[PDB]
Amino acid sequence: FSRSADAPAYQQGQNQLYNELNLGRREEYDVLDKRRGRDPEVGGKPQRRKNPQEGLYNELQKDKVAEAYSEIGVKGERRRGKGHDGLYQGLSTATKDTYDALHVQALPPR
Repeated sequence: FSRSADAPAYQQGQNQLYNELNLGRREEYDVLDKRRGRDPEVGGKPQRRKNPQEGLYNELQKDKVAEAYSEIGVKGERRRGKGHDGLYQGLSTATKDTYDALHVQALPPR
């Protein structure tokens, strides 16, 4: 009861006076939050992008390779025959009412 067990030391440990309460920060804490950013916290900046969007103006579009001009088939491409039409094919005239006389004679090879 003379030494030890009876040592409350009303003062010890940097100070310890029922006060302290650590007034260090109590406010200024993570104010910069890992710093590095100084940004409005993506509050609203969609205008920022990292991809092409020149769909209408793709590849310095400048009518260098037809820009929707008769490019919806271009006569297409097929090969199956069956057609024969376009240029003034037949012209008759040889018959009708005989102009320069296309009759009055017949001699079949056989």
